Amino acid sequence: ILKIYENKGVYKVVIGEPFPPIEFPLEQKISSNKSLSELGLTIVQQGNKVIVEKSLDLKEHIIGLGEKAFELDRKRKRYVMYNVDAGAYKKYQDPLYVSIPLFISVKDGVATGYFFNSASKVIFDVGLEEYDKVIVTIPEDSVEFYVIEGPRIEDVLEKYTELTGKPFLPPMWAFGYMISRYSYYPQDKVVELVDIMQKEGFRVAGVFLDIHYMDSYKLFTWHPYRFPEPKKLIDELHKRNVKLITIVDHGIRVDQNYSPFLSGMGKFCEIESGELFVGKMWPGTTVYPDFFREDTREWWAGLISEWLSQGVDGIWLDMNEPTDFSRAIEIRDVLSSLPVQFRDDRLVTTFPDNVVHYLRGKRVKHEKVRNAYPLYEAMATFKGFRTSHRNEIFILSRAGYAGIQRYAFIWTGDNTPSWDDLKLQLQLVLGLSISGVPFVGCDIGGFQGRNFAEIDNSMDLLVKYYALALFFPFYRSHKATDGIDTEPVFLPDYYKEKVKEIVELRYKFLPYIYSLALEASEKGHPVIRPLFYEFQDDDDMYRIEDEYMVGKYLLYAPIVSKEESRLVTLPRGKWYNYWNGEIINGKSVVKSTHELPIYLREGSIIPLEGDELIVYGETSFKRYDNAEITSSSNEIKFSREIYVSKLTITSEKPVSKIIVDDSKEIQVEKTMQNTYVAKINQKIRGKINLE
Amino acid sequence: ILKIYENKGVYKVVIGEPFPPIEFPLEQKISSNKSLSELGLTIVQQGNKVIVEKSLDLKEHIIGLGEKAFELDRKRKRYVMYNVDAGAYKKYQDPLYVSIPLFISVKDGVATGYFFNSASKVIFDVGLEEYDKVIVTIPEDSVEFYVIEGPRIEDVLEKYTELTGKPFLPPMWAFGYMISRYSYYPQDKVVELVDIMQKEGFRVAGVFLDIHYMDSYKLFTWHPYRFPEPKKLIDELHKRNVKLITIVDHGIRVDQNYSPFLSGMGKFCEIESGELFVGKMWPGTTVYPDFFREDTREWWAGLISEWLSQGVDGIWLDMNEPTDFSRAIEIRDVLSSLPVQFRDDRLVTTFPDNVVHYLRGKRVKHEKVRNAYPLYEAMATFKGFRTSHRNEIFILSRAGYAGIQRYAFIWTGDNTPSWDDLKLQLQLVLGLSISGVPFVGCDIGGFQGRNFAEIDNSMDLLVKYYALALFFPFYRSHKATDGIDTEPVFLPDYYKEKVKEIVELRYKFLPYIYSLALEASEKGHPVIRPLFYEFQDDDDMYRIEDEYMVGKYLLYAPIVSKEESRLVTLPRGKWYNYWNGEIINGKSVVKSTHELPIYLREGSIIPLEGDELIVYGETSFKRYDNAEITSSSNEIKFSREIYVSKLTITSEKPVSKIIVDDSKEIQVEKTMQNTYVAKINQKIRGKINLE
Amino acid sequence: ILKIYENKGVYKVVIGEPFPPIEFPLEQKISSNKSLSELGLTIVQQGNKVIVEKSLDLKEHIIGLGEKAFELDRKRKRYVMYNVDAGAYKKYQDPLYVSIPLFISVKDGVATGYFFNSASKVIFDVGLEEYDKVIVTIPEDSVEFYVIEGPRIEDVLEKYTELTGKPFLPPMWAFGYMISRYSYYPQDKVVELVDIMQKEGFRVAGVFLDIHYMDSYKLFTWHPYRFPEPKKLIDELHKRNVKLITIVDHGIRVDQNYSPFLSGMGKFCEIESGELFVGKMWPGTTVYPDFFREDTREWWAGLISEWLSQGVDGIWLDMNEPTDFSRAIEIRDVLSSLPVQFRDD
Repeated sequence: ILKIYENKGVYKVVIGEPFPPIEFPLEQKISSNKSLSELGLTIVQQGNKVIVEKSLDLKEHIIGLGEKAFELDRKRKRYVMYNVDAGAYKKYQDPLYVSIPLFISVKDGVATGYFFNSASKVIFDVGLEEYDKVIVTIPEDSVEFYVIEGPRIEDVLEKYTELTGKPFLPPMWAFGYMISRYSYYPQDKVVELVDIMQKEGFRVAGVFLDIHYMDSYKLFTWHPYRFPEPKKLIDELHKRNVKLITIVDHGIRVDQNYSPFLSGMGKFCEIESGELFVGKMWPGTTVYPDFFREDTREWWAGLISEWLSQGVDGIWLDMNEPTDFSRAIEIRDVLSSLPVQFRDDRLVTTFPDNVVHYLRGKRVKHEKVRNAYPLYEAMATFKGFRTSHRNEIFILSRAGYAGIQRYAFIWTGDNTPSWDDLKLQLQLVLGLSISGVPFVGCDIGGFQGRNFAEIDNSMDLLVKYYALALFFPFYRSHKATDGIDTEPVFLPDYYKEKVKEIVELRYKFLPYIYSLALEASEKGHPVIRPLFYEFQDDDDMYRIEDEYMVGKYLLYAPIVSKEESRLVTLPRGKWYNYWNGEIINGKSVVKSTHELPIYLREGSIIPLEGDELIVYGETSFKRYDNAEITSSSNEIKFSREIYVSKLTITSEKPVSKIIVDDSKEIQVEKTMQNTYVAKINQKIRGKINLE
Repeated sequence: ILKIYENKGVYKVVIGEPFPPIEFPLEQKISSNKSLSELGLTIVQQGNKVIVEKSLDLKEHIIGLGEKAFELDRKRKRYVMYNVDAGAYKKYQDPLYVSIPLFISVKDGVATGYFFNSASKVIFDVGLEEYDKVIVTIPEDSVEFYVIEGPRIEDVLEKYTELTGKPFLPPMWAFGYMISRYSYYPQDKVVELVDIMQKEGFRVAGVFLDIHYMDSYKLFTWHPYRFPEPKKLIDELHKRNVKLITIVDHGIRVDQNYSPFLSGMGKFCEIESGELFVGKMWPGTTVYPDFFREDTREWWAGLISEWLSQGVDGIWLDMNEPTDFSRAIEIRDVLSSLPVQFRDDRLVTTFPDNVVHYLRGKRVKHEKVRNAYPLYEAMATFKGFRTSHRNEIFILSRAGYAGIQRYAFIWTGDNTPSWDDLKLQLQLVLGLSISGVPFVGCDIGGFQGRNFAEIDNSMDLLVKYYALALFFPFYRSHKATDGIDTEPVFLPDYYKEKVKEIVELRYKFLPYIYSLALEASEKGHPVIRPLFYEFQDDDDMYRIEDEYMVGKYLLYAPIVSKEESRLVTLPRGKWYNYWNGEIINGKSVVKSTHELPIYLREGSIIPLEGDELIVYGETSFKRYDNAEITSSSNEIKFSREIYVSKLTITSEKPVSKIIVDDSKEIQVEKTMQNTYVAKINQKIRGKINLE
Repeated sequence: ILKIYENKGVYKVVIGEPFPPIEFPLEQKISSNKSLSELGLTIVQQGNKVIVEKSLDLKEHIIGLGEKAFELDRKRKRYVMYNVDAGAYKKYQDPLYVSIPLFISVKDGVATGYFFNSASKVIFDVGLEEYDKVIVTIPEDSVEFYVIEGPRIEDVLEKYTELTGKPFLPPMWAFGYMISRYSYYPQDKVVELVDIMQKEGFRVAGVFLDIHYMDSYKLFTWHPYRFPEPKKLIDELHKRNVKLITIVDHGIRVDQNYSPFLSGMGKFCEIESGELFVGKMWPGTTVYPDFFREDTREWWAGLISEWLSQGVDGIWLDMNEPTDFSRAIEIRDVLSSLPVQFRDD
């Protein structure tokens, strides 16, 4: 059986009788006229497997697949989609924590998307098995996938987001500077550190509490000695306008007197033979919630809601691949004596094969729906915020699947501090971003501490991390237990000042970043983007990976080496050097002039902290507070009255004066080449004219 | 800290501040005038260990230690007391399922007992480390042991039994012929087999239902297909006057919808770190009841009581060493693939070292109290019978500790059919018997089926098993799943008739056996006894192991070889050949005359089936129904009026007539040498005279 | 039984009845009016172990611990003090060759020292187990440690040095440019190299001779073919004003005709059961001097003295962790043929 449904440039191809890990609504199920051959696809059904083939041309680009430790153009590699605890991952390691079975093809400048809605171990052989083919193997007898027409990459993502879910809109503080560690404690130390940070000028949005805050790693408990007074801790942080985010794993301790274990009974994962799936995790012997069940989701939402009611501001979901250590520990117990070195097979940390779940009333094998586990956990956790009537929602997840963007931010896990990691992190967050997950980031400074030689803890590298993630949506510093203290307040003045200036610059651009976040939640456009996203028709762009676009207007080329300057590749069009005012013509390579290489595209409007505003060329932009700004000839229109402090206009033609609402004239000042400034400091009814 | 108490030939030596696995009430608490020196003991306290030394003379005998696969005189061996699933045990394998830390020394004809009340891994080095010493090592810093004065071995056992508990008095049917298998099913087959057995003349007292009757090995459940109508089965069997005994393991399946798991929550064993101890047993992933706790014992008694209420007549406790297979399975998973062979270390089936229990409110390590686990399980099960107001109690246990005789019968586990096993089983049951556990037996025909070459399933060997256990308290035929069918009804007429006659002979002696059972429950005297028990002053007796005494009057020398006759060693005194009537002088060796070599001691009274009575010499005997019979010069007195059918008097001097109550007279018919019979068939108010 | 003594800013804390690896004489003792709580310490005695705790503030610095492949400020790491042959060590590898159980705390600009006089496998958990604590675990039931007041770091070191011993004053040439290799030989090549070095303007203070100079790695012997005339070599070096330093390991070859083995008999290390501890080192099967004994030390001093009398200027003690390879070799013999990779423990 083969059915093809069409609507809005999205074709739903159904092979056999699929049982999706999650059902995505289609607001118009119209049988399509186009056939597989007109779609350029070949399909084969074999021993409980479905193979989908597509040709691959020499100049064709393949992007997506989410979190991959590889170049953005995915050709010449066989990818595996299977959520796994990657440990201290290195480049070219696969698979990782997140699985987004979506890839976009750009041929002759036209983009087309392919989304396979299966959470099983899907294989994407991109021109490896057959140099001229993309072969997708789904380890199931049935499957549903979608062909998403473009022609722009942005067009594919809008439709994809429409299909799987728009990103939730988080609070502005979720994009602030977060400090974290594994872990901060006891409670008095948490407050002491926050005080020193603030006293030295660092604006801290929130602090993350890792597993040391729990009582014997038991979820929803406070360590009796380190955190005897949770209320005191909470009020002190809130008193300092600092949010508190607490980590929450997925393992429930098999403890006779542990409430969650007793109340969750009946809603835990089982194994083929009917018993509970008992494994090993932080709290020791543990069982896991079967988040695929509606009731398990309701139970979890309740615990979360109750947990949030103490004043906790956010939830950090970890180890939710889902991960289990019983197999690893079993091996370590039997061969512990032997003086031999074990191989590091990460797949050993996934759930065993005999584990089963109940999806929509049906009993299914874990291997068929594994990757959607974190999605359902996030869903239940999001539901927990609703149950608490909490409008400001903040959820961080390590693992994910298509649709995860509806409920959480995703960070790249346990990275290793090193110069090469700077480039790796950029590929990771951009891969995730181009795959439908907009709110992403990495651990600034790297997670790994000092448990192995290949770790670089130099301070100038640390500064480069802060600078690298300058525009990442999620900006958090996190470090392992045995790692050196990486909080800015512990750095020599020389380095401390640099971090301080970088963080201040981030807050200065927060308004723009947040506006892009609103755009993401409304249209599904990613916040940070690889250059080929805005210039998909230029093949060169698919090889540029140490540069990224922030929204549609800002190009950032972070310095990812020890050099003092770097070569910057500029796409077609004109670009304005943010720091010295120079305007360069696109499709060229130039040398960076500042430590933070920022360029504005001709046709930009950028809202800055303190009601500042930068305008260059003609375009239209919607600020996060709903205020729309439009620039044309020599006029800047406002959808509604708004305050404007400092206005910066970049222009090749001189600007002698501006006129507010036809009457008042404000003094213009040339601050540098092509740069004109006007100190307005007043509300504007609806427009400004340039002369 | 050394303290010695005393009360009527029982010295209680306390080293340090002991925390016994179970507390044994000592009548008084009188202090002793004796010192260790006077008691012939040396004591040392070291690294959490207590070493107790005693000298050992060349002619000194050491007996006891319970279930040991060794000669009855224990010298020249280092014994370990640690309950363990022995698997397919062979001779000289140690340790086994039961641990009774009691040994009796017989020096210069005088017996003295030594009981160390510790359920930890106690070591009894009997003249091995030091040829002239008995060294006992208790792996604890404190300990309480008792020195029990004799001078007769029977004296020691009475005091010992007084201390640890008198054996319960079971119903007479508990000593009948029991058929069992692993397993009988479905329910219709159980009834069909019982019918054939009865139709062919075999009087079956009860049938045992092994684990196949359960639903997925879940305790207290019936297999929906094999036993869909258990109530019907129980009536079908009860209608035929056949008892039903069901096996009950100690593992509770970790199942979300399994009632016992949910109701037992809070009462299961834990590990050092606080989580539940999750292991592996028949039902798969399992937890175990912490029987050391008072509340757990109540909970268990409730389930048992409820289980007994359907009409189940007896409980068979198995795998209660306690045994666990998680370690073994862990090894098999990690090294399964290797073409390498594994060593059979039985200790791998015991509970792990991190398991803890709550004894009398105190948290203790499993290794300190392990051996008492089965004792507390039996205790709770016995309590379950009381809760059901069930007066006829029947409990079979595989493992045990001192005091187990208060609650259950013990059978020797998984023996292997073979000619050598005949001698082994005799040492096992006699060792248990001389150690305070009177109601014992072995699997007639051997448990092991055909899973390995060294198994002998010949029919004449099977017949020898039936004959060997002729007088054992517990008489049950049990066989493994893949073993040939061993029920008598499946044997060729030649062999079937032999088994039939042996079973009929057992029922003929049941009255005597049961009277000895009453004596056991009242005075703690064992039913079957090694020869040295009645003749402890003759060194020769400690080397005789293929002969045993049934009570004080009957000597049985079973044929444990293929021969047609054997050499029989007779102790001091005169002995009457039960089959040919010949009388022989003790302290001699004679050849057997019948297939079942039975001899009556001068001074015997033996009640037989159908009110028959055998009298030889002068003695006093208490029948199970309380009627006391006494024989003197030429008179047989009765404590109360009782019916008497056939009376047999063995005498070297002729007996022409007997006189009932100084009135009526009955003629005597000499049936064979020294044998005179009188068909009385009438009640006797109080006496019979011989002339 | 925990007591505290005092003397010129040095608090000696005694837990139980310690048997120090070496005794450091503390002159005018006298019991202290100070308490542990005042001293800011917590002490626990358990299963043959002593745990000493101190709080650790956010701005507090911890330095010391000797030879550690880590940042100078030691916070956030659990250190092990156990001399070990580190092999081709990399950064963040622990432990290494040297064990100095001393750490200095600098809080509010004030320094205080803590010296635990135990040569056992001492653990220094510096804000790792507990973020706000420094936990020191000594695998012994008794122990003596010292709290050394500053307030300057230099003050702490002066007192510490006063306690454990002042550094000896070596000759000025010991700080000159030394050339070495594993190894330089035969003897003519040693002189040739020194000549070229001097001719090209390099002022060489001394040359080190590694194990290739010995006869089959036997201590206090000269290789019969590589070094047939050691006297001539020493004279040539001295004529050129170059010192000669020779390496000396700690392994004595179990050789029936090897003098040091025969003369050292009675002074070697043993094992619990009473036999000699026979191991493996450069010369093959070897025994080791029990330097903890006075007679062994005297015997060794004699061999050294005799060795120095030929004109050797310095001694280079190597592999003295002490190191032994019998366990490693045992593993390599049993799993030699197995096509697997051994972990480097």
